[PDB]
Amino acid sequence: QPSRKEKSLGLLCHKFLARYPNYPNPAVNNDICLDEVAEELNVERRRIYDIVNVLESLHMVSRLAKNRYTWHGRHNLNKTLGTLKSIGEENKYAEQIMMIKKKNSRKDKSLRVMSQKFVMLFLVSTPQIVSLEVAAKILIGEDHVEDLDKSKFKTKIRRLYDIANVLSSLDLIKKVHVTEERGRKP
DNA sequence: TTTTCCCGCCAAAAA
DNA sequence: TTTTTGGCGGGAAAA
Repeated sequence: QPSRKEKSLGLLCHKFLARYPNYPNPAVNNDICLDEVAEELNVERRRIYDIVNVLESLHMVSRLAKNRYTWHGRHNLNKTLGTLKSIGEENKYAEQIMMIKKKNSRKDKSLRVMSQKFVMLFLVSTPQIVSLEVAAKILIGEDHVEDLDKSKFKTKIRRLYDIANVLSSLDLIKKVHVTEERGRKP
């Protein structure tokens, strides 16, 4: 009971990846998030919401209808990271680390897009990370006189933590100290 | 002590 | 309206 890991996002995420094969074929494929809430004794739907939203940021899954997702799988993965490299503003990111090191729709908004730009920034000759990339999220997110500092940035650290441990479950990431980098599949 | 991050209020898109 | 989808921060367990 006392342990906080029993309700950690990476447990139910590991079970979520256990629910479906990484390499399926077009069969009777469907997802019902409330049926996931009922098939086990947990949890509140918001957890499956953020897990599903981060899952579709890499095109691993797709929306079909209300309470109706399709699992798809590992096919696009490499094509998704490569298309993200076509979208990549990598020079702005590496230059942003040079700054921090010393001295469509307006409200899309932040979840899937931040996971996408995270997966984009993961590729570089010298993988560097990660709260500096949170500062990149503040600069891309604001780029205005306010600032509006102190607040906001910590919550981006929180959702970035959720993106971190959710990407720690049978996927392309490591567990190295803090500020981690891995992309197993090129 | 700081870092890690869960729970869930509460409000925007759908129904 | 009620419902489904998720931002958003607090507040505490864990390192």
